[PDB]
Amino acid sequence: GVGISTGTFNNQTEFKFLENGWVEITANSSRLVHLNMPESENYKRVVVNNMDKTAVKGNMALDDIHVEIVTPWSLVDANAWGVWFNPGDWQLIVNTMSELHLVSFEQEIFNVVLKTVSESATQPPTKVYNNDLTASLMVALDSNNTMPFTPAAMRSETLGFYPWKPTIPTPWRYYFQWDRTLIPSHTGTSGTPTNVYHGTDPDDVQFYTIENSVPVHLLRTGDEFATGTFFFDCKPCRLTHTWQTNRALGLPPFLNSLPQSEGATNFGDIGVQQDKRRGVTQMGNTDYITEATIMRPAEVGYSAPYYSFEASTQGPFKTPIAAGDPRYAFGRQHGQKTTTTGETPERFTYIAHQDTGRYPEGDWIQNINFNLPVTNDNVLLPTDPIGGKTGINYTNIFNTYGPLTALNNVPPVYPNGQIWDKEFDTDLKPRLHINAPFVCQNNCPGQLFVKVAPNLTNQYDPDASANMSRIVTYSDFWWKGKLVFKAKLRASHTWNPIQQMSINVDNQFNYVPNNIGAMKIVYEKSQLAPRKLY
Amino acid sequence: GVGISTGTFNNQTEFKFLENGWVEITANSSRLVHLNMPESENYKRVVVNNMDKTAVKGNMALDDIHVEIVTPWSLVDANAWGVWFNPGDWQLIVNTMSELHLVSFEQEIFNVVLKTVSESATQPPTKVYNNDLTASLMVALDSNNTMPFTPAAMRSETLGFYPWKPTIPTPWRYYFQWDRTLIPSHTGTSGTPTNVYHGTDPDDVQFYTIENSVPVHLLRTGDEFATGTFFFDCKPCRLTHTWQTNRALGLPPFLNSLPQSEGATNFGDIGVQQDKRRGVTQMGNTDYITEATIMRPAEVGYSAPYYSFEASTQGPFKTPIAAGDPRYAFGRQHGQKTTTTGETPERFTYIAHQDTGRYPEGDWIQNINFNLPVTNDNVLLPTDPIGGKTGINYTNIFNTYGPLTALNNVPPVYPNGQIWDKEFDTDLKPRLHINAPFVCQNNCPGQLFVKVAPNLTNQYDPDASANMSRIVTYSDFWWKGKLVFKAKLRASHTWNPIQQMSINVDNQFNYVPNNIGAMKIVYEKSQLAPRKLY
Amino acid sequence: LPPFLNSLPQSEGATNFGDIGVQQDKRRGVTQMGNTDYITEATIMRPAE
Amino acid sequence: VGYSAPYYSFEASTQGPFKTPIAAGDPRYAFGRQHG
Amino acid sequence: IGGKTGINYTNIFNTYGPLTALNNVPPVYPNGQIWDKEFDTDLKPRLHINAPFVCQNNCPGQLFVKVAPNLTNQYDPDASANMSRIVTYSDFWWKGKLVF
Amino acid sequence: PAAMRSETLGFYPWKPTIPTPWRYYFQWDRTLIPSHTGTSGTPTNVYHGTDPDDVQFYTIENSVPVHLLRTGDEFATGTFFFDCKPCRLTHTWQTNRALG
Amino acid sequence: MDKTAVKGNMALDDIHVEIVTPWSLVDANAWGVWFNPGDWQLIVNTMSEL
Repeated sequence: GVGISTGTFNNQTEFKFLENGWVEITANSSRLVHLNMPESENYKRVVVNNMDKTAVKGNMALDDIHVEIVTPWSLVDANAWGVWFNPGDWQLIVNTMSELHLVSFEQEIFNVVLKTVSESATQPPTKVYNNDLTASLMVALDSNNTMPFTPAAMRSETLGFYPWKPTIPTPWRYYFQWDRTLIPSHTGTSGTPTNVYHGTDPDDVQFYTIENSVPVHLLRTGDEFATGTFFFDCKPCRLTHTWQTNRALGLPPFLNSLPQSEGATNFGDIGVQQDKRRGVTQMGNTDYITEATIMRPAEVGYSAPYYSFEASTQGPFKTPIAAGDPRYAFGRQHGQKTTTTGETPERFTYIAHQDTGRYPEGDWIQNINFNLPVTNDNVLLPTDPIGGKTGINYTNIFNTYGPLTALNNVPPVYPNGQIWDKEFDTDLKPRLHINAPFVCQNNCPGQLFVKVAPNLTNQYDPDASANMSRIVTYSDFWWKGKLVFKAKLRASHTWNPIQQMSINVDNQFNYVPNNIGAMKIVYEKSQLAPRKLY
Repeated sequence: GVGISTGTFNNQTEFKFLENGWVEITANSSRLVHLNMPESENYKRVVVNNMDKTAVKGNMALDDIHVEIVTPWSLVDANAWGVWFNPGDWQLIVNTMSELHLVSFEQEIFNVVLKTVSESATQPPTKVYNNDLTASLMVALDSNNTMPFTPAAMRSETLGFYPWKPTIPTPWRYYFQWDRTLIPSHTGTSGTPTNVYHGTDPDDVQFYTIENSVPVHLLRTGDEFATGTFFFDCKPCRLTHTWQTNRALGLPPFLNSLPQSEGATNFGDIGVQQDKRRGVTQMGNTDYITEATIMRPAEVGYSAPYYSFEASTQGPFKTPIAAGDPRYAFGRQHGQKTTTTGETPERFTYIAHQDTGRYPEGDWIQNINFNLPVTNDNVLLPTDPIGGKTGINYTNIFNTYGPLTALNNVPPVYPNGQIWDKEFDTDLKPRLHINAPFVCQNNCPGQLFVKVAPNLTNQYDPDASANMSRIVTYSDFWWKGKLVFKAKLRASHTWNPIQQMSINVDNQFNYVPNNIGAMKIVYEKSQLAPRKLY
Repeated sequence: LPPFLNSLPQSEGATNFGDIGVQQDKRRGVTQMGNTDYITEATIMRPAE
Repeated sequence: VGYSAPYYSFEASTQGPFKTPIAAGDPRYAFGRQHG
Repeated sequence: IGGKTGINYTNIFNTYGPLTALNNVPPVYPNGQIWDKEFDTDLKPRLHINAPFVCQNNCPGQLFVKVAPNLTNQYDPDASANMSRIVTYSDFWWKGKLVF
Repeated sequence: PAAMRSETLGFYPWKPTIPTPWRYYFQWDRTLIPSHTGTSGTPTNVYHGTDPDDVQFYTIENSVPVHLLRTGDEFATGTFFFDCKPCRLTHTWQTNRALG
Repeated sequence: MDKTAVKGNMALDDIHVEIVTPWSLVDANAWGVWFNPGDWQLIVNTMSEL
């Protein structure tokens, strides 16, 4: 079946309007993947140590020591908005829909090709490329999710973001258990602190192998491989933002005095002594009913320790937060001006709100007796130092998460954000994930692994440390996916128009190529349109 | 039926999504109309003369002389976008739809009320208002369009634009035939030019009366009046704009030389001698194939005489144009800051494009022999004077309308634009109307006329020039309409996002009221989204 | 729709004209002359020609 | 039968000048080798 | 006109109107175009100067060809470089049928 | 249409031909003011740039399904039926001076 | 511009912008692609409308 294609190229996205403001978005995405022979046909357990870095009292956060099992397989990840939608599409989705539902997903590998490089060592010397018509491309689709979940979006290693630009899969590797101790220290810290990699705990050792836990298919040119259709089990993602804070929840105080002429200084006036007002308060002490005192239903948002690093058996790690900022570093293949030189990533900090965010500088604590103006001794301000440290206040320690905490889930981040994420297999689970807006609880699509089957030479001896020598082979194959969403059309509820993504005299050139054909994909806001929270 | 309401107030707009990217927009609009007794119960033929103004050699365009028949009836006009949609709605329609179809229209008059004012001439003196429970409000709906078509949008005299602000109908009046001569003159013109109103031509006299050609209903409080549903016969209005001009129609010339490094000065190069190129030209003379010479299918847009005033039996009038600018003057009730003082209208010049527009300064004409660089004697430029006038060039006279003229229809102008317009009853008709995007050819909704029936006093004598004296009466009544459109949802066809109406840190306050409750409705662009013309 | 006359005649007479009663540049209505604020019977916008 | 139009008239719009097209009676065809 | 020695009213002149009769473009063998797509404007040209046949609503779709990228063993998406590919080219037969 | 730049398929059955590189216009602003040999001072001639509102970057990959044909493969279009008026192969000669 | 910069060389204006695609177009829209001289004679000589 050499002279016959086994698939079709399709990179169109279709919006099929169903019944009652609900539409069905079908994002088709296909690409040409380039894959090289494994640098090593073996599984390696590799340790990464960098104490020297962390050895510098004050450089703890720069800790990279970990252990990973390097597999001879590559992973074809497409989990990132940039892989399915282009700027124009994102505008549409983001501007006219009000919520998105992730529905199904399927992939296929067609028109497989395997070539061979001959080093025609003549003069220059030359180099030749030929077709190995009988060579095979190994494919494995871990449907039962046996293998560790390794989303490539976290290291900006997904498939390209341009339909017309060949891409490639990423070398697959996963974490291996290890013990490590690193004790905090600042510039002044005396003597060498404790910084040591202890090793591996036998009881947590898990050496995974694809061969052993997943059936492998060998695809020759004539062959093709197709995944079935997976249907997710995720909650709907919203494309609306709330803005209210406890200070804007409920019936505003009745103004007994209203302005009588336009004017920035023409304010209205409640017109009632702060301690002779009616209403509800949760302060059994005072008779003071103020906008900061009046009782609200619950609390929109919470406060958490900032730049807090906790430690467990593998080392320190930043205490994650649900507030509002992700920082995305990437490049060339996923945005970053294509013609850009050097090897410095491009990046952005997607800022998302005032929906649950906090201004620490505005926080403060007072003595139960109240008694204002409050005395310095009865107030702990975000200015008074903790532990004697000049740069540490109670807020860095503070946590106001509790039974009344209201909160929203992560918004979509085009085009660098991950789309769906697998849930933790713990008995109690995170009320949300910080990395993706969609989390398949029970079932998530299985990972797809590719690998160029070993093209041996006439000389091969299993019983020899040597290192099998094989014909230089590589494979190019097309990949095609289909991600289906279900979305609801938004409606206008206010008299005033609203936030909409548009092209300006300023963005204009972030959506077109240049005289050299350089390109780039700029990030974009996703939940632009207020929604009444209460 | 005095103590019982006869209608419901509804000012909601509903979008009902049907099948296949088509939605049904139902704009409901109801309002409280205030109506006063006729200043005169009679029909008057009134002449308006202002020669003194036009008598000033050079002030011809300021000619207002006309004759009109003043009727004792008021007209309830709702034909203007501002009456049916608010800013938020217009954004939705304009941003997500790709074409609009005017479908049906119906009105109703309910909860009629008639009051009487008593001048309690005590001290101040006082004033009293009472209910005339047996008084009637006269209503007439000219279904057969017997009466002259007088759209109130042309003089900014529609119903209000705010649901919560009582409005009023406009005194109805229509043109009466008259003869008038006014001869052009400029400041220097010598002797008094000819400026005279000749009178009326018996053969064109048409004195229209509602009583005589329309059935009138008398509505007392308990009564209510409802129009049936009219279905228009109009072409679809587009919500997309084209941008191509003959210079951008077709296969661009093949560049034999392309840039090799980014750079504003790194241009591509056709790479072929202008007279040794292949292609098609409509210039049988030259061998010059240039972007301004190469042959295009037809012509996008045309050129017409500018600030041309033509004259017919009623006087001078500006020669109308289909190009791209309307100027809208209005106020208080239809936009203009509500609290604004004085009596100076608010206004704007809706600029709409580069779709068919022309830059006269760029036009020029040359001798058939061609022969360039062209000699002054073989070129008439938009600079060389015509008729000796320093400020007149051939372009002011010029007209390039013909068999190849491509062209689009008027876009919607929110909120001051008229919605539909009646077609001329001439054997040959305008390929379009400059005042509205929708033109019912055969059938247009009939005009609705209101009038407070005469509340006579005990003293009334028909046979006396006097002037019937009647009890001071006035009526308030609610009006409610329903305009239905059918629209298609737009799709993304380019890789780049597109123009979208949005709220900025700049418009923000054009969509909210002030501390005094002042309000205003700012105009907005309607066909924002390119469409491939060819 | 003819312009609304704010002043109407009060006695028969060939010279008893009505009067729009509004400054030519402070009137409301539609014009196709993006320059001026002059809305005159020769300036006001008409459907077609 | 027929009409008269401005000759060697170039009009201008947002992309530049362009010859005012005509319906009269002449097209000029430049080509080569592969098409004659 | 305008003082120009080489400009007369005719160069300005236009006598197109309600009584203008006129015919469409004739076929030009063998260099003329056959059919042309109509402008998507609300008002359209009474004719096209480039072809005698104009499909109003529907015109045949354009056919685009392109040699798929024949990569070499060395290819790196994340590099400004400029993908290097094996020099490839294609020959193929085309066959059409136009019916009048 | 490639006929406007004489870039169609060959005209001889027995002579291999080739397709043309596809390219299309992109919106741009440009001013050029008329002038004749005598015109004084440098006239206005400038390319202003691109208007964001008329930007349309088209991609085949993104808006058309692509087929990959290997030797053994073949591709066929269906039959399109035009909607055009008849073209005449007759000429009229009368002018107002010969009517009636 | 240099070309058009020559007062009197306006018609020789070529400035434009184009998007160069990596695709080629197979155009057959031209009489010469479908009929040869002999055929054109026949059509043109004996038919009255096409």
